[PDB]
Amino acid sequence: HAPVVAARLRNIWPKFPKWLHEAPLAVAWEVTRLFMHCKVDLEDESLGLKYDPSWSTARDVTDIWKTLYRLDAFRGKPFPEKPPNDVFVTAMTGNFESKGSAVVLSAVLDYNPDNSPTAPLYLVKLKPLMFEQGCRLTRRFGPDRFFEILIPSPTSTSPSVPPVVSKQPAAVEEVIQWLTMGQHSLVGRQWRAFFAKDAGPKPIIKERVHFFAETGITFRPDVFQRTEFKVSQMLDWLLQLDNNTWQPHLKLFSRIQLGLSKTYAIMTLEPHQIRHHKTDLLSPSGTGEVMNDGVGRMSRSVAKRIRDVLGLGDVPSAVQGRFGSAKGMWVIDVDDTGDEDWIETYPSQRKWECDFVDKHQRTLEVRSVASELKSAGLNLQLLPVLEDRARDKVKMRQAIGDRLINDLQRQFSEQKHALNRPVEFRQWVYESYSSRATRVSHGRVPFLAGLPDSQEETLNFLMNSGFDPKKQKYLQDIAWDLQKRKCDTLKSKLNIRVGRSAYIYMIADFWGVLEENEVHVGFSSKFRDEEESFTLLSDCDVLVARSPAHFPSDIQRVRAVFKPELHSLKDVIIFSTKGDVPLAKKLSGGDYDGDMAWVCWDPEIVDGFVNAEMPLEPDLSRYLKKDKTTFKQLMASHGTGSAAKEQTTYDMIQKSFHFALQPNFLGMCTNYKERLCYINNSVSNKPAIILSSLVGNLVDQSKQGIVFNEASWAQLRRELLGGALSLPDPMYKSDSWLGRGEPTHIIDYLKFSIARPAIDKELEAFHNAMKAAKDTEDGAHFWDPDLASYYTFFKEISDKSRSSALLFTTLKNRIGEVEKEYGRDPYPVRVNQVYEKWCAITPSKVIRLLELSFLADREMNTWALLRASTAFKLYYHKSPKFVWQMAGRQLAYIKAQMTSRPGEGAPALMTAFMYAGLMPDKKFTKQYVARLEG
Amino acid sequence: HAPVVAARLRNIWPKFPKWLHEAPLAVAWEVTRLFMHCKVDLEDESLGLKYDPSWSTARDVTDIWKTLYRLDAFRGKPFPEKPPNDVFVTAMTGNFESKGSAVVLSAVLDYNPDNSPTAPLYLVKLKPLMFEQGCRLTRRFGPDRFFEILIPSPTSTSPSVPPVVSKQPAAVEEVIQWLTMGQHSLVGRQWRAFFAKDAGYIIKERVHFFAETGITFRPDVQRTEFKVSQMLDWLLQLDNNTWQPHLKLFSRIQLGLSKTYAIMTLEPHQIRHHKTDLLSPSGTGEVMNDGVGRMSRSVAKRIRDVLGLGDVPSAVQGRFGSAKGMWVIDVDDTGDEDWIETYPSQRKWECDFVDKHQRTLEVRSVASELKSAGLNLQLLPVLEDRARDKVKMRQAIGDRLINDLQRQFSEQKHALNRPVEFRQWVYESYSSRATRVSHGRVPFLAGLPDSQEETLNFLMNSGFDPKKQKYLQDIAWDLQKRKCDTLKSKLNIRVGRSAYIYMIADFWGVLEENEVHVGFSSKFRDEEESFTLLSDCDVLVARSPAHFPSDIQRVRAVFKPELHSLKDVIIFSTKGDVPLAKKLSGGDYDGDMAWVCWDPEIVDGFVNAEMPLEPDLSRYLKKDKTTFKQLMASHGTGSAAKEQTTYDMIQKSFHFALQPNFLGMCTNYKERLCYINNSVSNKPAIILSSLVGNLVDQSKQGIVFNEASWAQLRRELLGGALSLPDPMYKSDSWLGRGEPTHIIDYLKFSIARPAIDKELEAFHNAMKAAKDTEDGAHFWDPDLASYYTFFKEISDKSRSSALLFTTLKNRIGEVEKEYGRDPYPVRVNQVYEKWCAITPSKVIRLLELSFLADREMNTWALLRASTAFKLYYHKSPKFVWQMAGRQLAYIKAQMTSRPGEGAPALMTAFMYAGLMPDKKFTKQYVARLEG
Ligand SMILES: [Mg+2]
Ligand SMILES: [Mg+2]
Repeated sequence: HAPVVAARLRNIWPKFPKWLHEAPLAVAWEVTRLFMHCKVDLEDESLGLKYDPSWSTARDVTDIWKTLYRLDAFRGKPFPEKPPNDVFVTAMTGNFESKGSAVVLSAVLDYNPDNSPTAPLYLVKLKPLMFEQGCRLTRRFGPDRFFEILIPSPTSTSPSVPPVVSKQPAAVEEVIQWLTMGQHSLVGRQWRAFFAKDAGPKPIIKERVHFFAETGITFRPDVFQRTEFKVSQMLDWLLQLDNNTWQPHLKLFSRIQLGLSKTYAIMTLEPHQIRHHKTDLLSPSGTGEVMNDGVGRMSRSVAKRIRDVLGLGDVPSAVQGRFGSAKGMWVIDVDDTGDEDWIETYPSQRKWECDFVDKHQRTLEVRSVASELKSAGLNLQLLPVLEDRARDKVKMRQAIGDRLINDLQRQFSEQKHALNRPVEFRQWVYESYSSRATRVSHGRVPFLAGLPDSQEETLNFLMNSGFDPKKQKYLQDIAWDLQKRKCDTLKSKLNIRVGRSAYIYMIADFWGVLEENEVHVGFSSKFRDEEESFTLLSDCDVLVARSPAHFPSDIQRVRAVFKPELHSLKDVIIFSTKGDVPLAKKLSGGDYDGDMAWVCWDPEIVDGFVNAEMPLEPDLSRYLKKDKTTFKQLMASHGTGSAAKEQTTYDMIQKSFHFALQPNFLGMCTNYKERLCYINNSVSNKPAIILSSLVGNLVDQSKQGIVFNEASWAQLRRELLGGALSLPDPMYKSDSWLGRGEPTHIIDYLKFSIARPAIDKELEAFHNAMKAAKDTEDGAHFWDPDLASYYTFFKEISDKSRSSALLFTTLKNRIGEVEKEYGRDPYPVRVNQVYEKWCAITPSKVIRLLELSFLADREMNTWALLRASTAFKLYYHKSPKFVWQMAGRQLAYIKAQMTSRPGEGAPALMTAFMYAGLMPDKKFTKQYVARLEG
Repeated sequence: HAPVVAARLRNIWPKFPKWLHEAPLAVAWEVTRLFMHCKVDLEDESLGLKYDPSWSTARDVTDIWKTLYRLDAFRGKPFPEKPPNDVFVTAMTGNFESKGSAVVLSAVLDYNPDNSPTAPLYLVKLKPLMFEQGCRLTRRFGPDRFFEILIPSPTSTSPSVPPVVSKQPAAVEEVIQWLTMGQHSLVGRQWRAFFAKDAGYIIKERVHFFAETGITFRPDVQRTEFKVSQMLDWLLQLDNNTWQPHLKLFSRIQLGLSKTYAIMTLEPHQIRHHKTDLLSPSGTGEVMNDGVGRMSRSVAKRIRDVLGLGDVPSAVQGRFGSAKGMWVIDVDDTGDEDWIETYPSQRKWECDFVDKHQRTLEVRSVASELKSAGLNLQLLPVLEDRARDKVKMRQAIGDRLINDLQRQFSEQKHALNRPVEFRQWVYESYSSRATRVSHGRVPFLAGLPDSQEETLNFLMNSGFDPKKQKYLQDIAWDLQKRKCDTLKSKLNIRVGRSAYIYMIADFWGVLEENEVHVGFSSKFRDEEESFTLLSDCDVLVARSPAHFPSDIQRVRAVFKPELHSLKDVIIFSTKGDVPLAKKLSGGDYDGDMAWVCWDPEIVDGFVNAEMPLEPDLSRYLKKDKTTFKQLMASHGTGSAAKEQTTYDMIQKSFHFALQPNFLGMCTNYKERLCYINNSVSNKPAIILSSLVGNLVDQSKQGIVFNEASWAQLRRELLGGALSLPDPMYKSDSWLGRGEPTHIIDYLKFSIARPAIDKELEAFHNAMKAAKDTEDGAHFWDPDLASYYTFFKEISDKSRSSALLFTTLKNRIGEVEKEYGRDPYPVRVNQVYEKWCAITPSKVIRLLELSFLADREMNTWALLRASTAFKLYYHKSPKFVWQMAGRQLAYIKAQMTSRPGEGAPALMTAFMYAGLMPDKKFTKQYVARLEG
């Protein structure tokens, strides 16, 4: 209770008018969206609202917007963005649920740029209805009963946050109280907060908050759509609270995320089909150490059901999932020769005490599956530890630079060779980037004005109509904008490719075949590395790591040993359950609940590496303070019985929100450590070991109830290190070397001595080159006489003209006006505005032939061809980007028309849909070129 | 000798003029491939000879005949097949070799339809110059010194053979004598015969000649005179191999002719000749690695390098000096030195390995990624013979087949319901990639692709729907009907978990006797399941064909981590009494592939039989073991004696190679008798299996087996005499008394046929769908009359465009009538040409767009297409689609376009040809469509 805030925090939500009370939920949502967007008051008695019965039977939101919009006070604009039909229909008529998909209600709040109280404080924008995979909780209670927002973090220091908040210490407590203390009215439902978490110049970080529709004007009581139901009951259903009062309440709150986890429901197992183990697999040496933390077995038939319901090409050996209170990985049991369904759970997987009685507690839900692997490369954060652990550091660093030079050289040579033939460049462009998901989503290649959205898609669209990247400069320009952007990425990220490396799910050996420093890695298919291929790993040393590696010991060198017993387990890496300490825990305190290891079998990288033992970590208890307060201790303030328990549940939500919304120091302490280790050039001295241990403890902050605030951070740097004082940014944060003399630090050296010269050298190759193209014949020009085809045709006519003539003059004039418009807000919207003026350039008997009005799509007429070519003749000069962006599409048609030859096959006019479904045939390319080359 | 036949063959070959002794060998070819076709001769007179040149410096062909025909001349329908430029260039300027390819001189002889005696007997046609992979012999002596012909076999037997030869018994000796006794003049060279064998593909035999001299050669002891006897002595180092049976020695000549890639020449210190093979550990003395040896890892990387393979191959089939067989990477090789070994069982003659060409590794083939083999019908009788429960075996195979049949019929019918899906199915139903590669586009006949399948996709890609447009519906139907025929004629048992795999022997002592190791180079996919290797299961292995009950064996797949690096080969134990390979129809490790099957249903019921007690067939099978040394005894000693002995061996061995092949005949008899007996394990079956097994090695075993022997065998051990009928399953229908009882009969006629016929009833019930079910699919499409209606509207206030439109309709009508009225593609073209001939101030300039080099991209072509459609969709649907399909598709794609719903794409013919349907798009897109 500040109050300052309030009154601000009014009144934050859009009102729900009486004329709109006959819903339905989806209409209410999407109509409210048109009103907020157009800036139209929903409690306006000047507009004569109303309620279109027709909206009730609507299957396209555009129908409940063209209403409307109409009215005159809606124009505007167009948009909102608009929910897809299939989504809208599901929300309207399919229960907010389409197979596995939930319809999602979401909003983003940004600080009100306004001011004074009684202005809101937050502006709310409602997202369009959308599909996202469901979760336990939306399958149990209905997707329509869940609402999520992104909201500016109230403890965000700083400086672009309103004064009103935080120069008024605690009302951080007022914001949370607003969030949690009562219900929020939105679109005729009563929403109550039950979860908060971090989100999925310098902006204010937002936190994601989840609300449950406890009631609304359509619900009904109760005990004993759609029935009233409290958040305390919902969470009791999820967590079986009666049996979990012993738990620290912050930790218990953190388990709510397991009901929100986006997962595929696979199958419900019978009780007799479930094996709950009372004990984990423990260290053989008596350390009491858990050797299979987060991992269990499943039967083979269970894994086949997962292939089945998910539609996988193959039975997966392991999956990341949930099952009642159990969370982690399940791996097929290699000893299963039966065909009966079963699964097991271990104490380390079970996050609360669950009776596993209702079918939703006994349903296997899949988050992700072990899939075919792809090369990982080397991230620059691994480098300092790799260098630290090198038997010889000068050679390590010479080698890593050579590798980066070579890989770069290698990717340039392949690009420039492929460029020499359209079939080959198309194949290279296709392989460089996946567009299939975009294509599946739109039922076509999406266009911005006259060309595809995507640069890659633009290249192939144009080459498929006969343009040549070595002949047309525009194709050339894009081809190298692309190679530039990729150089930028390499110097920023230093993602040096290492062909023999992959991220692989870690699994523990239940079967007792791997000795302590042995790992088993078999692949589901051929893993290719330039000249060499692998279906498995055997008799070689490998490096394993989890990202991020901080301690010198966070990367380990071990022996890859293929065990025939584990032959069936593919695309996972199995660690021994022998020894004192599981290998997983040595890899940055990891485990087997979904962790993936960086696995590297590259000889040059593996062979110079020397293992370090675990660090003696410091006691940080003075700075890191765990709140261990249990649900039982919170309930003692209210007493005993159902009302006591209900209020305790809400206490837990409120205290845990107050915890979740505190600043994240993980990021801050990680950056300090980056900076400190950089200046010291050491990842193994005492300060380095202290900070690595620090950030290691902050990773589990949320479920450990670790309190760590600003005063404690300062105290810890004061007492154990620095340099309150900002440490300078590493030099490698800048684009050019701003250091003194030669780079000494390995990242500076790799970015500045190696990558930057090599890039600029590789770019001096084809600017050279440009330049070498006047008329060697080759080279690459903007001009193409083929595309002035219709121009010259109608100028001849035009001559000759009378008055075609006049038509042709207006045309050139209008194009000129629109190029001027192109010369002068987000980018795609502005381009569209110009595209629309472009399309508005419109024309007995000559106009009828140019117009072909029997075609519903204007942009397929002969006029569009003429307009495109005239614009080309006039502007290929001059404004090359203007012409291609507006008319790319018809330039392509003209090109395919013009290059066609009698008796040399037929050009194909493909529908947008049918075109999106084809891919380059790599065998064709390869075989066709092979015959071209004798 | 033999009175006639001579001189009824002493010209045969041109006929090599004054006068063209000059100008490169290629030029000559090639020119003497013109008196050949078409005519002229020797021999003149008229009209002008010798020189051009270029000719004597050309780079085409092509040309040359462009000198030609002065002449005038012929004028003989200017068409010889014609050698490719790069080939001709190589033969002209590149030594007949580039770099791995040899230029090949070949001809085909057919019997002279003429007669009597002074006429040739053979007509010879010279093939155009061509590239083929070289061999040891062309690399050593030059591809230009070798000439090969196909020649009718003088011992066939019969009917369509000239009189002329047999019934003049033993002029078969006269033909061979002609072939071998002396030199043959051809294009200015003197060719001598040194090898004969059966053809690569009245049966003809392939004969090989070597240019011993010619009017460009030079004395000794381009280039130099050299005898066939010297060339063979270089190859086989005859001095040290006189101990060999001369037929077997002759057989080894094939090793010099084997088409191989030269990889690298190893130094002497890098070669390891073992004096002994790996022998049975039981003391049987059996060779356990027959035909196989190890190579170092660096050698195998050199093979990947020079062959441009994507990976190091674990094993290769090759030659190396006298050694023939497989070489496998030594898994124990941790060095990087080049080495190879040879074994007695690999070495086919005593070789010093001195010459670089005796020490060059030559690759015939390499172990490559595997694909599914399925089950060959020939294996079924033995699978059934060895079934623990034959009733259950037969039932599973039929169930397997019924299910496959119903699956593939239901999949076509389902795919039909969505154009993305039907396009995918159509694409997967037949491969068009090679046609597309060859043409640089999809070939069209008139207005539509050549191919029905390509037509379906072309039309669907512009927006037509096979459930809506009857034209597409009729084609799809036609394809299934057509597929049904093929199924009835081609019984197919489908088995995903099987492959043919190169057999290799375990040099490393890790596999127990009934264990095999199989690792794959990549994922071997079978519908629901994938394998990168085989472990902990039983597998069946066999070599095709399997004859004896024991020719298929069930063994244990055990993955040995020591052998993990060996991929796409199967490794057999070198323990036990007898090598597994030998049990697989007398096989070995020199290139044999095993049928490997790990399908549980097929493996499970199988019970191993032991090796059969084979009968003594000495009386019928007669081995001539006469050695080269015994042949040489009739001439004496020294170089002259040796030379004539070599020619002796060619003559004698030609006489042996040209005798009828009974392997085929005895194999057919066995199939027919075992079918009648419904037994592959009774006494006549064992006798016939043992017979054909002995006939496989006939050539290098010098086994003589003629008609008298075959008839005596049949008489004594069998058998009619008497022609066995064909098995019922060689006829298309069952005819056939009652129910099929033979397993193949049962599967074909009792299982497959009733399923196929139940499916020809499904389609025919849907033919009568039909009337006006509103679906129905129709020929009518108002989209396709687009331009028609547009121009009738303009022609209404005509005045003028009316007249233009009236001529158009008229001329289309004339061409429709022409379509109503040789071969097929030629006639269609004629009509297409008249159709394209239908051609048109400002309106005609807009319709014509003459700046377009391709007429058929005109707005007029669109107008012509739709007015033809409007006027004829009803009456002559095939006419309009055949002529105008192309533009009907353009119209459809234009019409069907909607603003803000994406852009149609005008693809070039070439760029369209290089795209395939994306299976993942199909699959993901429909998944989204279905909620
Ligand atoms: Mg974990
Ligand atoms: Mg063999």
